[PDB]
Amino acid sequence: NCTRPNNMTRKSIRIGPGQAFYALGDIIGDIRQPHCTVSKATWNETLGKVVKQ
Amino acid sequence: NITDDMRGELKNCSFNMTTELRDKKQKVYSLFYRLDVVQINK
Amino acid sequence: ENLWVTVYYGVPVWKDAETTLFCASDAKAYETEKHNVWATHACVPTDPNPQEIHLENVTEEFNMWKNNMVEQMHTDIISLWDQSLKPCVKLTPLCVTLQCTNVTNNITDDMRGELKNCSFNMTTELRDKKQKVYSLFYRLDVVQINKEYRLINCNTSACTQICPKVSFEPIPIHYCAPAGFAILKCKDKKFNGTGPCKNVSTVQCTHGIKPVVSTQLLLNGSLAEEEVMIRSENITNNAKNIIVQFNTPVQINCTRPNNMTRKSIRIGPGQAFYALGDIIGDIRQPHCTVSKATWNETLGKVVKQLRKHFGNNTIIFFANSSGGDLEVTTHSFNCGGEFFYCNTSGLFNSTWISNSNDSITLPCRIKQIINMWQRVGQCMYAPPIQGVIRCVSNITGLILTRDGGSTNSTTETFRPGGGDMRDNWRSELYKYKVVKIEPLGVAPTRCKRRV
Ligand SMILES: *[C@@H]1O[C@H](CO)[C@@H](O[C@@H]2O[C@H](CO)[C@@H](O[C@@H]3O[C@H](CO[C@H]4O[C@H](CO)[C@@H](O)[C@H](O)[C@@H]4O)[C@@H](O)[C@H](O[C@H]4O[C@H](CO)[C@@H](O)[C@H](O)[C@@H]4O[C@H]4O[C@H](CO)[C@@H](O)[C@H](O)[C@@H]4O)[C@@H]3O)[C@H](O)[C@H]2NC(C)=O)[C@H](O)[C@H]1NC(C)=O
Ligand SMILES: *[C@@H]1O[C@H](CO)[C@@H](O[C@@H]2O[C@H](CO)[C@@H](O[C@@H]3O[C@H](CO[C@H]4O[C@H](CO)[C@@H](O)[C@H](O)[C@@H]4O)[C@@H](O)[C@H](O[C@H]4O[C@H](CO)[C@@H](O)[C@H](O)[C@@H]4O)[C@@H]3O)[C@H](O)[C@H]2NC(C)=O)[C@H](O)[C@H]1NC(C)=O
Ligand SMILES: *[C@@H]1O[C@H](CO)[C@@H](O[C@@H]2O[C@H](CO)[C@@H](O[C@@H]3O[C@H](CO[C@H]4O[C@H](CO)[C@@H](O)[C@H](O)[C@@H]4O)[C@@H](O)[C@H](O[C@H]4O[C@H](CO)[C@@H](O)[C@H](O)[C@@H]4O)[C@@H]3O)[C@H](O)[C@H]2NC(C)=O)[C@H](O)[C@H]1NC(C)=O
Ligand SMILES: *[C@@H]1O[C@H](CO)[C@@H](O[C@@H]2O[C@H](CO)[C@@H](O[C@@H]3O[C@H](CO[C@H]4O[C@H](CO)[C@@H](O)[C@H](O)[C@@H]4O)[C@@H](O)[C@H](O[C@H]4O[C@H](CO)[C@@H](O)[C@H](O)[C@@H]4O)[C@@H]3O)[C@H](O)[C@H]2NC(C)=O)[C@H](O)[C@H]1NC(C)=O
Ligand SMILES: *[C@@H]1O[C@H](CO)[C@@H](O[C@@H]2O[C@H](CO)[C@@H](O[C@@H]3O[C@H](CO)[C@@H](O)[C@H](O)[C@@H]3O)[C@H](O)[C@H]2NC(C)=O)[C@H](O)[C@H]1NC(C)=O
Ligand SMILES: *[C@@H]1O[C@H](CO)[C@@H](O[C@@H]2O[C@H](CO)[C@@H](O[C@@H]3O[C@H](CO)[C@@H](O)[C@H](O)[C@@H]3O)[C@H](O)[C@H]2NC(C)=O)[C@H](O)[C@H]1NC(C)=O
Ligand SMILES: *[C@@H]1O[C@H](CO)[C@@H](O[C@@H]2O[C@H](CO)[C@@H](O[C@@H]3O[C@H](CO)[C@@H](O)[C@H](O)[C@@H]3O)[C@H](O)[C@H]2NC(C)=O)[C@H](O)[C@H]1NC(C)=O
Ligand SMILES: *[C@@H]1O[C@H](CO)[C@@H](O[C@@H]2O[C@H](CO)[C@@H](O)[C@H](O)[C@H]2NC(C)=O)[C@H](O)[C@H]1NC(C)=O
Ligand SMILES: *[C@@H]1O[C@H](CO)[C@@H](O[C@@H]2O[C@H](CO)[C@@H](O)[C@H](O)[C@H]2NC(C)=O)[C@H](O)[C@H]1NC(C)=O
Ligand SMILES: *[C@@H]1O[C@H](CO)[C@@H](O[C@@H]2O[C@H](CO)[C@@H](O)[C@H](O)[C@H]2NC(C)=O)[C@H](O)[C@H]1NC(C)=O
Ligand SMILES: *[C@@H]1O[C@H](CO)[C@@H](O[C@@H]2O[C@H](CO)[C@@H](O)[C@H](O)[C@H]2NC(C)=O)[C@H](O)[C@H]1NC(C)=O
Ligand SMILES: *[C@@H]1O[C@H](CO)[C@@H](O[C@@H]2O[C@H](CO)[C@@H](O)[C@H](O)[C@H]2NC(C)=O)[C@H](O)[C@H]1NC(C)=O
Ligand SMILES: *[C@@H]1O[C@H](CO)[C@@H](O[C@@H]2O[C@H](CO)[C@@H](O)[C@H](O)[C@H]2NC(C)=O)[C@H](O)[C@H]1NC(C)=O
Ligand SMILES: *[C@@H]1O[C@H](CO)[C@@H](O[C@@H]2O[C@H](CO)[C@@H](O)[C@H](O)[C@H]2NC(C)=O)[C@H](O)[C@H]1NC(C)=O
Ligand SMILES: *[C@@H]1O[C@H](CO)[C@@H](O[C@@H]2O[C@H](CO)[C@@H](O)[C@H](O)[C@H]2NC(C)=O)[C@H](O)[C@H]1NC(C)=O
Ligand SMILES: *[C@@H]1O[C@H](CO)[C@@H](O[C@@H]2O[C@H](CO)[C@@H](O)[C@H](O)[C@H]2NC(C)=O)[C@H](O)[C@H]1NC(C)=O
Ligand SMILES: *[C@@H]1O[C@H](CO)[C@@H](O)[C@H](O)[C@H]1NC(C)=O
Repeated sequence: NCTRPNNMTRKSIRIGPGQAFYALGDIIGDIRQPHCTVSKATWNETLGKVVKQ
Repeated sequence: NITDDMRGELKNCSFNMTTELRDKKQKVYSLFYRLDVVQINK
Repeated sequence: ENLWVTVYYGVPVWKDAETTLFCASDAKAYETEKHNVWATHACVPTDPNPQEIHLENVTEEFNMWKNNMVEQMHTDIISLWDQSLKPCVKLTPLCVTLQCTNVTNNITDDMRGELKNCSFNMTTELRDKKQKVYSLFYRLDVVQINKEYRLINCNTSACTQICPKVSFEPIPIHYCAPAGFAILKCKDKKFNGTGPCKNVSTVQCTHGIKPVVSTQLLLNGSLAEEEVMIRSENITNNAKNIIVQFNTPVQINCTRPNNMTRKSIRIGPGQAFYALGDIIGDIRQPHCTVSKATWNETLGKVVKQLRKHFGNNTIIFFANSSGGDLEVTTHSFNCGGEFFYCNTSGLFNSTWISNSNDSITLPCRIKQIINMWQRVGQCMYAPPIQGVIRCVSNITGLILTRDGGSTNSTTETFRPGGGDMRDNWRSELYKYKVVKIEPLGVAPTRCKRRV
């Protein structure tokens, strides 16, 4: 399970005729590190099987 | 309101940019990830 | 008796099908050397003596509203225009602030505020130098930013200037079928676009079709042979457009009387922008003219043909367009390279109840920034044409729309319509269909193979 918890806002900036650049406008709330999570037991079992092979 | 692990990861960068009119410039700002920018020499 | 299967290869059998036709043009275009898009990118020489074979005993079902020929022609013309515009100049630097004043030097009251004298700074062949230049812009091609103006397209896309060496004038185009396919043609005089045809032929190529781009009025097209023809996918559905084909043409004379000067401005290395320099003489409204009596007779014939579907006693109203943008609300066309949009309110302003050179005059406006095919983001800039412009064309048909009517059934009102060019192509391809040959047949005989 991977997540970016920061609530991000997309801002359009017109840089030319019909040319728009989509930037990060603001962060709503606190800023936290995006992270992934995996079960320890499942990963340990999978690694054990890999080692056995 | 950042955490200690996310310190310096995001940067608030202001710059002048072109507009739909070739003779006009707009001062804008954005947020850039630390990995996407490099110091030239603030 | 004893009968056995027998195989025949090359039997005259066919099925309805879709394929990719090719296009042919006469050698005359190759002799112009004006680089017509069709003759340059798509088409090949036309056969001096095209083959038409009349199919005796054959009765074939036609439907002009489900003909892939129209879709292929629409795609082809759009692609060819884009291809011709690819190598042309892109007017990105033209998107700058404009300081615009009026042009009041001998103008008429009707043309007040239509033209603007705009000064601006522009790039030169040297990247580090700027030149202060001026031009004349039509009121429709500019919009006020806040005396400060900008081109209408600057917030959508950059316009591509039409190369003056390229010609978009409509030359006849023939559509021809490849191997394994045939083009069937209905020669019935009173064919309404759908149903059986008893006088059928097969043709290598279609007749010369001129891809004329116009709205509210079909120009320089084919005429009906006996009477005015009304065609609609479903006449009782007011949401379906009605294509009207005339049996006699109506002459229309359109003119821009203003004597215009073309000025070249060097905006980059090898990049030239063609602007309107000055107007020589007085400024008058461009206009079109049609004979009142001829138009009245044509409208009477159209009403007579419509009463066959909407009643002998129903009152018929011809009113102007309801709403939309300039292309749909006006008769739009190209005259000598300039893009005209004419007010047709004087043409559809009539009442019919079922019971001399006044020369109806239609005021017209001109545009230089053109959005074709109802697209967005691919605007095109038309450079001005030097001198005085006059063109004469034939109205051969109409595109109409019927109002809901509220189901009262007492009256019916018709308004000019258009926009979708597919109807324009249908006005010419209604009599053609494409079929795929099935050359294998199996039949019983007394012939038995040897053992
Ligand atoms: C429905 O159908 C009708 C008839 O088919 C059609 O009207 C025709 O329109 C075309 C184009 O608008 C007309 O062709 C133009 O005619 C003008 C007038 O010149 C007359 O006199 C000369 C004298 O020799 C004749 O050769 C000529 O045939 C005319 O009788 C010409 O000046 C045009 O040529 C110039 O423009 C061409 C296109 O740009 C160039 O290829 C050509 O070399 C000429 O260049 C001139 O203009 C350039 C700028 O464009 C400039 O740079 C050059 O230096 C030069 O000044 C062109 O041949 C034709 O005459 C009309 N026919 C009739 C009977 O009216 C309708 O337009 C059509 N309706 C629709 C909606 O399509
Ligand atoms: C990245 O960097 C940019 C630029 O540095 C930051 O953008 C600035 O954000 C601040 C804070 O939001 C802005 O300052 C605030 O603007 C509010 C909006 O008011 C506008 O209109 C008034 C009236 O005309 C102007 O005076 C004002 O300048 C603004 O144009 C003001 O309401 C704020 O003041 C009031 O409210 C605060 C909060 O309640 C009070 O403390 C004050 O006393 C006062 O009552 C304040 O001035 C600033 O204008 C923004 N600049 C730009 C260029 O947009 C981003 O926030 C930053 N992002 C991150 C994530 O760091
Ligand atoms: C759209 O807008 C542009 C710019 O505003 C207009 O261009 C201007 O047109 C006016 C009128 O033609 C120009 O002014 C006239 O210029 C004539 C040319 O002389 C040139 O050389 C002399 C000598 O070096 C310079 O002094 C002068 O500035 C020019 O560079 C002059 O001869 C005119 O004055 C003389 O003649 C008139 C008429 O006979 C007399 O009344 C005077 O008293 C004097 O004897 C006059 O100065 C102007 O220079 C143009 N500007 C530019 C930038 O080109 C367009 O005309 C306008 N178009 C429309 C349709 O509105
Ligand atoms: C060419 O164009 C015409 C005009 O659009 C079409 O004629 C329409 O055909 C539709 C479909 O048959 C008609 O709608 C149906 O009408 C039936 C008759 O009811 C009449 O009276 C009621 C009174 O309340 C009106 O509401 C109704 O509009 C009719 O005037 C109804 O019984 C139908 O209802 C059933 O079907 C609908 C649609 O599936 C369901 O939603 C209902 O719940 C119900 O099961 C239906 O409303 C329409 O009235 C016709 N209009 C006219 C002007 O005649 C042609 O069909 C078309 N031809 C082709 C080949 O496409
Ligand atoms: C966007 O563009 C503007 C205009 O080019 C930039 O502002 C300009 O910044 C320069 C450098 O800071 C200023 O010149 C300096 O001025 C100071 C006095 O404040 C002087 O001591 C220095 O010697 C130098 O001359 C200039 O005046 C200023 N112009 C303005 C504000 O109109 C702006 O910095 C640009 N933005 C970004 C994000 O780069
Ligand atoms: C083409 O570019 C030139 C140069 O950029 C433009 O001229 C410049 O116009 C600005 C705005 O009018 C001038 O600045 C202003 O000057 C006045 C005094 O006249 C002052 O009161 C204002 O506060 C402001 O500073 C600038 O001086 C001027 N530069 C010149 C003439 O060299 C010109 O307007 C541009 N043309 C078009 C059609 O946009
Ligand atoms: C559509 O058709 C109607 C009816 O023909 C046009 O309205 C009519 O226009 C004529 C000519 O302008 C009017 O006659 C004028 O009457 C005034 C006042 O009596 C008189 O001073 C003039 O000398 C001229 O005789 C007529 O009254 C008027 N009728 C109505 C009911 O409005 C209408 O202009 C047409 N629309 C278009 C776009 O052609
Ligand atoms: C991310 O931020 C946006 C904007 O602040 C949030 O959108 C708001 O959602 C609430 C309901 O949760 C509404 O009442 C507000 O009107 C919304 N504001 C807008 C759309 O401007 C969004 O909910 C936030 N997402 C998370 C996961 O926190
Ligand atoms: C990854 O996310 C899923 C949900 O998308 C988590 O599944 C939930 O697990 C908890 C605890 O076992 C249950 O109570 C929920 O009913 C589950 N929801 C589901 C399956 O939709 C899963 O545990 C997460 N894995 C992690 C965080 O490692
Ligand atoms: C702005 O961000 C930069 C980059 O993270 C900060 O530079 C670091 O600051 C910390 C805290 O003082 C020092 O320990 C580091 O040595 C600095 N350099 C690096 C590469 O991390 C800077 O301090 C920040 N300034 C402010 C005012 O927030
Ligand atoms: C310059 O042109 C504009 C656009 O036509 C004029 O603006 C109009 O002027 C008339 C006459 O005074 C007014 O009745 C209108 O209300 C104005 N606006 C519009 C949208 O038409 C302007 O007057 C012209 N100025 C000069 C000096 O010629
Ligand atoms: C507009 O229609 C008229 C009348 O049909 C055309 O003039 C005729 O053109 C044919 C061409 O073969 C000549 O044979 C006739 O002699 C011409 N006159 C008449 C009275 O028929 C005219 O060419 C058409 N114009 C366009 C642009 O198609
Ligand atoms: C074109 O003509 C065909 C017949 O040649 C019309 O189709 C018939 O329409 C009537 C109703 O008006 C039906 O009762 C018949 O069953 C239809 N027969 C066939 C073979 O289609 C068609 O409606 C006409 N289209 C028009 C006038 O737009
Ligand atoms: C449009 O304007 C140009 C330029 O003023 C006119 O060209 C002139 O034509 C006359 C003959 O009519 C010549 O004597 C001049 O030498 C020409 N001047 C040039 C070419 O600069 C042209 O005649 C005008 N056209 C109309 C229809 O009025
Ligand atoms: C459209 O223009 C043509 C000429 O290009 C006009 O035809 C002329 O008509 C007048 C009056 O009937 C005749 O005297 C001329 O001999 C005709 N010239 C031709 C046919 O070359 C036609 O009348 C115009 N139609 C309008 C203005 O509605
Ligand atoms: C086309 O011409 C007609 C009549 O010549 C114009 O009709 C006028 O439209 C205005 C604007 O809606 C109405 O207030 C008037 O009632 C109409 N006057 C007449 C004479 O009927 C019409 O405006 C023109 N079309 C456009 C869009 O300019
Ligand atoms: C149609 O005519 C009416 C009345 O003259 C006018 O208000 C309307 O603007 C006209 N529509 C178009 C598209 O010209």
